Amino acid sequence: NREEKILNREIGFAIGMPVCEFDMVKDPEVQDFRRNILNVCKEAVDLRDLNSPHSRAMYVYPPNVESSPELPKHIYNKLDKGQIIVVIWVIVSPNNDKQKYTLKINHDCVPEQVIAEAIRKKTRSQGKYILKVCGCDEYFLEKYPLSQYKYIRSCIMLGRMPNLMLMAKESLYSQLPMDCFTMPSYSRKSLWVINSALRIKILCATYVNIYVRTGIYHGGEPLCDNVNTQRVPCSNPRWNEWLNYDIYIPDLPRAARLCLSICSVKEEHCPLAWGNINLFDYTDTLVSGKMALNLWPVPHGLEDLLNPIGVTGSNPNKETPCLELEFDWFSSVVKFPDMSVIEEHANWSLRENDKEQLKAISTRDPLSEITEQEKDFLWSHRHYCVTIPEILPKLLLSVKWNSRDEVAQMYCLVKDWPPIKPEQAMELLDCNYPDPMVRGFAVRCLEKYLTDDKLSQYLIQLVQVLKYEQYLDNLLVRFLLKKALTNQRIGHFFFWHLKSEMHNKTVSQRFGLLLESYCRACGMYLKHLNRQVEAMEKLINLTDILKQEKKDETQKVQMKFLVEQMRRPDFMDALQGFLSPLNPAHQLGNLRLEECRIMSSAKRPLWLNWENPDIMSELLFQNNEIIFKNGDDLRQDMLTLQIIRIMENIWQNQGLDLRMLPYGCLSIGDCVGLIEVVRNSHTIMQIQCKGGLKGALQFNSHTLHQWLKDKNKGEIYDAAIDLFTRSCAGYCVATFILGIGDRHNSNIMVKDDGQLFHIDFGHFLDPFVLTQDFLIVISTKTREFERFQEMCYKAYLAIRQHANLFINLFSMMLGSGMPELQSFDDIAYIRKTLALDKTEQEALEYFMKQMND
Ligand SMILES: */C=C\C(=O)N1CCC(COCC(=O)N2CCN(c3nc(-c4cnc(N)nc4C(F)F)nc(N4CCOC[C@@H]4C)n3)CC2)CC1
Repeated sequence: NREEKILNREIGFAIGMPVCEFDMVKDPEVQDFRRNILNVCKEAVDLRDLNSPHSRAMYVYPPNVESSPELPKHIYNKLDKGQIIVVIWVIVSPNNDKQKYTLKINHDCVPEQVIAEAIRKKTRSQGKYILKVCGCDEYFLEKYPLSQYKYIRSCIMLGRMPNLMLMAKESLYSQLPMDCFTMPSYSRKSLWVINSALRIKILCATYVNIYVRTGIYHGGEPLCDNVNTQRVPCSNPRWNEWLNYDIYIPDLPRAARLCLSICSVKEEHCPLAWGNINLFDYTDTLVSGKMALNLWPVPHGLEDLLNPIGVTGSNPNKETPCLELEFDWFSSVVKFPDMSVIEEHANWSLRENDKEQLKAISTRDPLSEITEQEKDFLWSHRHYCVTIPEILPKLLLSVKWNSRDEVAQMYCLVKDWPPIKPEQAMELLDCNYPDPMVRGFAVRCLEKYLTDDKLSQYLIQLVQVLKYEQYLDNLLVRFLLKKALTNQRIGHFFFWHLKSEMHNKTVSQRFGLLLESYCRACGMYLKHLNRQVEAMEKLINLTDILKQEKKDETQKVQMKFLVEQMRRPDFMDALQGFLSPLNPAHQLGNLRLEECRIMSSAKRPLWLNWENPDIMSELLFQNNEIIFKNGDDLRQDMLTLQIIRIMENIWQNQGLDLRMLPYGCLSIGDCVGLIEVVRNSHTIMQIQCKGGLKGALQFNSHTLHQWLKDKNKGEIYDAAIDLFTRSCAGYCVATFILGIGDRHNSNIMVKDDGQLFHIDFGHFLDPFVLTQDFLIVISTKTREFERFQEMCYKAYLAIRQHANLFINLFSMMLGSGMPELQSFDDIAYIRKTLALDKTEQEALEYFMKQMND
């Protein structure tokens, strides 16, 4: 059992905690999860080794492609009569002489056709090759049309010219390890005949330093009124009381939970410690007998005396308030009925104006409240609503989940409900819908209609909604794990989104078990991941030192210390030669210390610089730069940049070229993160200072246009201006809709070619002062500003048509501890700025008026 021991050491390093901690967990659900998830592991491995080397090579090097092969009109127009010019590179002699061959080929050609044409053009002086992107580990291994590869479409939009390298397939396959996933060593009754009322005994409490407030909930809604116990003095926290609720035992839905908290009185009621318990365990058994639940500290800004959206389970730290409980015990062990009994009990238990009304209801947004009249209206028309599937969320919200009969009937309706878009299926995965059948339906919709591109695009939200799962073992987690173990690009960010939260002890168990399974089945990539981990490790340590020991020293003294520590051999091995967690296709070779530096003030961010060891680094970027910041929460930045990329995608696929810049930003831990470095970019303040009339002068705004004209002389000029306008327009709309924090001359940046973008998104959801610089680069009363206002109006409209998607994305992110996103009241800001309750012309006038100010 030696290979097993080495693998366990490596998984422990990668996860942070040792694997033997899991073994000591005497929880049946934990060991059952650990064993049962290996089925998904094995499915994924078998799919990897399914087709000899190619299957593995595409697991490790998946195609980075757009979901649709179709080209937007403006993207196709940029082609030369529908064709693209491409440079294919070949390394010939052992001296690595690079020889280039330029081709003009149809944009929809397959990599095989490109290789054929390249060899034809080369010999004018079989299928044993593959195409690599020059300068990074990205391959074109699949028979997609060239233009559908994200890199190629990017080259077509940016006017750059694609530079690919031809590579013998055997050279790549020889670099693929013979992955051996080894099986771990830890693998080898009534049915609500109880026609009664649910009652629970609160026994006593320990580690208390008042009354107990309890309730029965289904997600966020309460199935009956809350029940306060007898106010007892905190000296003797002993109640031994029986609480009876207005709920019949068989009326409890599958996902019924008990939410309790301990409260104090001054008059002034204050929560002290909260807790939540699954009324049914993972085996469908209705809990009975005694139960000790260790409670959790209250989160900041808690409205009520109960935390029902909080995670379920006993606090791992057992030296906390421990509440003792007793659940009724009946004839035998009680279990939730089988779907067959459900169908039996369901089978046992219309005007055109009304149809148009149902359609209009379905059209509304998620946050739009539905009236009780509308709820009963949707319910009385629950069979017609199967013709308009998207209305399913709202319909679900109209169910009385405290009634066995209605729950069974909705179950039947779901067993045959038509599939809906993934965008709309995700909404059914947030905290509003805990019912396992609805969640299964949403996961099935994702599994059938979600390409890996879109899966990557929404991976952060999917990982988040994981936390809303009632049990370790569920369909959503199995789906994500299988996609992660069959596509390494997805598995990279899967692993990192999970690890970045391992510090959160409310999700440590779930995410730790998940990471254990993943790392066990992920293959050789584990080693690579481990390297990344260690690197971050070192960085954190270093930065920690800088923020305490050498906290109050001068820039040059801190710089001397950083160059000293950075030069320690244990440190240099750790931070040289590994993959960029921001993008694993990017190798990071040796550190260029002469180029690393501490970034102005802040939490003392590190600006690091690596050589790019790619054989042809020069044709992409010879130096990669990243900002490691050990100070502030980056989750707000991640969500903002994801939304910006989604908005740019909408505008492109709709026909308005507003080039945004959603640069990379990855949260890797508790307030530790990485940020991409956009080359050839400067803040507006840097522009005004470099252009400062001189030493002892003001810094007027009129100089930005001069700086751009100096950096873009000749025919370039107009181009640059255009770029600047469009990007600017885009970001304006973006920042107005999301309500981003205070902008200023150092929050905004421009590149040497005119592109403008924003950075550091502190707070969102709680008016863009177009400088004279912006308006004069665009030129007040000019055709340029007319086109500018038209762009902005069109972009506002375009983003208003997808309001549901952004509202759902935020709703799903609510689960995260993100401060700027604690309640639906913060999200409502988007419903406000996009004028959802108003009409289209009304919202257009609203935006025009907001933009006049
Ligand atoms: C005229 C003399 C004078 O007074 N000077 C002081 C002002 C100049 C420097 O002013 C600020 C500045 O240039 N930089 C600080 C900001 N920085 C930056 N930050 C970030 C970023 C994003 N998010 C978060 N959470 N933190 C941070 C970071 F500040 F730590 N990102 C970037 N990136 C974004 C991607 O593209 C590149 C860019 C570097 N940059 C830039 C430097 C000097 C003269």
